[PDB]
Amino acid sequence: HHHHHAMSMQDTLLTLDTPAAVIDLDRMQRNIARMQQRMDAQGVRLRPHVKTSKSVPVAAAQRAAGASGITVSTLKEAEQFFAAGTTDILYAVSMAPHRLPQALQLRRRGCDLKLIVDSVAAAQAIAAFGREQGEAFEVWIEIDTDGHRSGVGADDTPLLLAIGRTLHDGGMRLGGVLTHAGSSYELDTPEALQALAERERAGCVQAAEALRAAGLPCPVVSVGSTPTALAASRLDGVTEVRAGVYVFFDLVMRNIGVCAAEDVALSVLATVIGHQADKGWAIVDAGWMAMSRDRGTARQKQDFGYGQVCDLQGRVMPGFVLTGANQEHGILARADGAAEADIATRFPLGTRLRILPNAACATGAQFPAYQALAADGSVQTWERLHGW
Amino acid sequence: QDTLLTLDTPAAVIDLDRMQRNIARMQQRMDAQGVRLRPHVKTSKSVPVAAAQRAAGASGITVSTLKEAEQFFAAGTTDILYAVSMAPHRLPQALQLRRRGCDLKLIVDSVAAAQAIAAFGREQGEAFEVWIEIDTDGHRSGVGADDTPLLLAIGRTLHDGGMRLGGVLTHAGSSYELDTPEALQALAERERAGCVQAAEALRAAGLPCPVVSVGSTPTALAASRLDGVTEVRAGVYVFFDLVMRNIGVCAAEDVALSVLATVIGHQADKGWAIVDAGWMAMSRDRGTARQKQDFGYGQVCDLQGRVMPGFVLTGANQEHGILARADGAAEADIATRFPLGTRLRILPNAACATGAQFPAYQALAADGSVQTWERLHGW
Ligand SMILES: Cc1ncc(COP(=O)(O)O)c(CN[C@H](C(=O)O)[C@@H](O)C(=O)O)c1O
Ligand SMILES: Cc1ncc(COP(=O)(O)O)c(CN[C@H](C(=O)O)[C@@H](O)C(=O)O)c1O
Ligand SMILES: [Mg+2]
Ligand SMILES: [Mg+2]
Repeated sequence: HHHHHAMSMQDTLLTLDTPAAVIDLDRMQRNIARMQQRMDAQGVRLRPHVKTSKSVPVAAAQRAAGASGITVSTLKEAEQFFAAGTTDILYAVSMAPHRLPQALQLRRRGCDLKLIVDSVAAAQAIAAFGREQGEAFEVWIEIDTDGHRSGVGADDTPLLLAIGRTLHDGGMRLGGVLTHAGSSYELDTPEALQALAERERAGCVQAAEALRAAGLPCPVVSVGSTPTALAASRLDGVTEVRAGVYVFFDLVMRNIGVCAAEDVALSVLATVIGHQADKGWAIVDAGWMAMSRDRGTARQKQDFGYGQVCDLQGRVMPGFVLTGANQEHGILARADGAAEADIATRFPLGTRLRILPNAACATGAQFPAYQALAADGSVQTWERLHGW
Repeated sequence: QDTLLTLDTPAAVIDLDRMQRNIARMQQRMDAQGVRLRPHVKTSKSVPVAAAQRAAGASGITVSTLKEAEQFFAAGTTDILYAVSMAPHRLPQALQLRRRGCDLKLIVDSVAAAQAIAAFGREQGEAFEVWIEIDTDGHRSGVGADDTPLLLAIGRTLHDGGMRLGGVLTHAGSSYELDTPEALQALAERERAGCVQAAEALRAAGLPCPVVSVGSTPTALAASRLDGVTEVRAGVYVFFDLVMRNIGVCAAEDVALSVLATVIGHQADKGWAIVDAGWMAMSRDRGTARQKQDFGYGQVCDLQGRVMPGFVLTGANQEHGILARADGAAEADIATRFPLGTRLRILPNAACATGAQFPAYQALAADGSVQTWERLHGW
């Protein structure tokens, strides 16, 4: 009854509508194990950044493999994962004072939500609101270890101490420091990545040691980007590493050199809807609205256009990429710029293909849900969050 | 009331007075040319935005996915053109829409797609309406404007197959690479001429071709005449954006969509203010990078919507935007100018891409109040 109805209802890659975001669950599990084993080898916790998937069943797999808590990039993510049972949540974006009532309400409901700041003004806002509301917020100080984005300079002891004392004197819980070495995205050699992972570790530990030297607590030291989590040779002084895009990987990571195209677990299922035979084009229904506008591979060692073409079995078809994209139309052609002869027999109308993305975080956000592909060929819909 | 001070950020704000001026401008131009306007709702995917275009005199809509056809049909719109080469596997979905009472039109540019439609139509008892897409500028899909044998083959497949051959359409998307009035005008003419040529060639062989449909926002606004055309399709004009501004068909002040963002910190050394509108809010669209003025991830405006030339988002990560001087200098005391919590509005490179990042717009009225207007995501 339940059985017979569910079979006659269950989808495969041939029955799905296109475009669709497909997770190869076997590749996803191998990626989750690889990262968790590496952090276990290092004796550090893994606090996965769920911004890559924003999907409960994906985070559940990461927790099942040994992850401790999660990092989120929005309070919407904190709300969704808290409602799904995660209590240990780091909101790793410089806290806006106007979001303080939502952060308070989450903590009041039982979410052990941590906030981050990098300025004396944001620390004063949190501490003043905490005092007025009788709430000892936990706050960590964000450190700039590579010049990329937010944070207090690791060697700026006077600002570190001013922010740490503002929090501690004001009765908040100064819980740690964190950094994200996002400049790792510019590198493409194991040497350079190892040296940057060492700078990220050294600088975040240096900031923790300056706070402690002044008598302030700083029990957590949190570092990480996917490339540096995979390349660090040593993590002395670090308590946890944050990494997110690893769960799926993507062609940017492939080009950085921390994975192979065959480790990429996310692909976009697409149908061939036409051709321009004289130009060697196949037109597919995955345009930039499916792939996203991310072109992070354009300035790396191999430009994959709007994505690398794979056959329906997920095997790369070398030399064919989406060379261009409009909103709902992707232009499939030879990467080397030749006109494929007979493109229409190589890619007949109605043929389905799988496109590996430049950037899994940007492609995944284009979809309300993923289709999680099991080894038997069946798919299940895994919702993910959109918006704020 | 909800207002720009009480909204969480980032938020996609439509300035309704600007939107309405854009709606009126395009409709008035299409009336002056004697053609119907069939707005492309892929820019907003929002019922009340399309409702405002229809109230101004629009005739039917164009959609980029059947999910939009479902949404707008469920909202009472029946005259729907799905202007993406039809995939045969979507024929059961198109059929169910037509049987439910949606006057859904499909397009094709190949004999094989026409044969798949006609064979399915006959089997199911449905005379699908299908238009043939014409390639008038080499940009994307379509039958070559002087490829008569292909055009006819398709036309005969449809008409002789018992389908309704309803028209020809073209989209001169190469207009996006232009940035002068003379060039846009010449491309609009080449777009018109080639679409008409194709209609005349169908008619000369005894085949029906009652609709001749052309358009992109730039060519709709540049075309000097539209003889032989029955309708124009345009979509991004409803809000405009910086790519359109650089093409030359609008001013930055006409852009009706902005992203409301909060300053969450600084890098005072480098003269940066960090905002909570990163590329997840703006999208990764960098269409202005290849134009004559690059606006990074968007042009900064103050909370009142006044443009602040010279400040743009020079960089963006997923949830962090880097606001800094376009001239590359380090603004001195950027923190004193934009203290923590300051709200700003960012104009997008591409309104279609930026709007897709949000589950809804915040529609801003003259009294400063906002109403949330949901829009569609996905397929
Ligand atoms: C604060 C913080 N922690 C960890 C991570 C995860 O790094 P990846 O696994 O390398 O993604 C990030 C991720 N942030 C950036 C982004 O903001 O876009 C990164 O994903 C990128 O694409 O540059 C983070 O912010
Ligand atoms: C088939 C078709 N008709 C009309 C329009 C509307 O043109 P704009 O108003 O200029 O957007 C489009 C729009 N298509 C492209 C796109 O597919 O990305 C255009 O919006 C662009 O940014 O190039 C269309 O496809
Ligand atoms: Mg990323
Ligand atoms: Mg567009």
